[PDB]
Amino acid sequence: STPIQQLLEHFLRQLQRKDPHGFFAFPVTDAIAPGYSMIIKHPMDFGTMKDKIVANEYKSVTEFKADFKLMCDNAMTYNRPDTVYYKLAKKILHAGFKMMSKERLLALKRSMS
Ligand SMILES: COc1cc(-c2cn(C)c(=O)c3cnccc23)cc(OC)c1CN(C)C
Repeated sequence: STPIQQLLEHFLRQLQRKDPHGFFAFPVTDAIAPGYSMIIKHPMDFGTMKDKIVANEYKSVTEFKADFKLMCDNAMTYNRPDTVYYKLAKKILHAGFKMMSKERLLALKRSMS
């Protein structure tokens, strides 16, 4: 494993703890959510992100954050605001942006000196 992979696995593990039922663990299928693919053109889930870390597909934390935000935005676009999925996506989004804030990344960058 590489330092970036170890860092991204840490961030991913903390985010996945916020989803105990595994609603974001794997892709949303049309069988699980009628007409999902008709609406969501760029799907994302934690499993796809985990596979990207394992394959060394992330060149930056910014790219990892963008995939995470896409996952949450898709749930908030597809599901209405009073649903379990919309609420959980909003919760996960705020938790990830707190964990990977510019302040926290700058402190990590300074510690690499
Ligand atoms: C990855 O699997 C699942 C996804 C969803 C699921 C997720 N997201 C993000 C959605 O937007 C969504 C929207 N509508 C309907 C369903 C979902 C639900 C599941 O069942 C209740 C499973 C099934 N597993 C927990 C075993």
